[PDB]
Amino acid sequence: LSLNNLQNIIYNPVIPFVGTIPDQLDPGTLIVIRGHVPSDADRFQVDLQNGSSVKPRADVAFHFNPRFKRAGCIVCNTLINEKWGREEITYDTPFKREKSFEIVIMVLKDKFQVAVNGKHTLLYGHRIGPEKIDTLGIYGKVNIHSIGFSFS
Repeated sequence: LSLNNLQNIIYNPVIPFVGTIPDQLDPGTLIVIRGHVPSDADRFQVDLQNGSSVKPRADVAFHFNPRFKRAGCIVCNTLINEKWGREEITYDTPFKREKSFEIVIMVLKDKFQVAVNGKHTLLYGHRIGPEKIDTLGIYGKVNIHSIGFSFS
């Protein structure tokens, strides 16, 4: 699966980052996030959100949260009407402190498919319609090299 036609590319964004996604996340669209975690980082998160409201809090369709303590994990969840759901934890994680990642989030009709550095990482079934997603948030101790979208 190819990373062709990446557009609206932002390099070295300031973190915390909150940015409007330039087009609708229809099936087969990609979000590509490249970066690395510093040596003192314990976690970071990527949030695909319905808007950028703070109070009331924006719904988070997809919360993708690598954690680095010990052998590490990835926590995924959704926030609806200011309440987190039950998390889905993935223990087979490719993330390491000081190791770079290319996170590819592919939106399908029924789920997100996430790959890191060209290798499948996890699936996450939609709990909110992906058509409602228009905002990308990135928070925590993380150095983001680039953010890009594939709509074409």
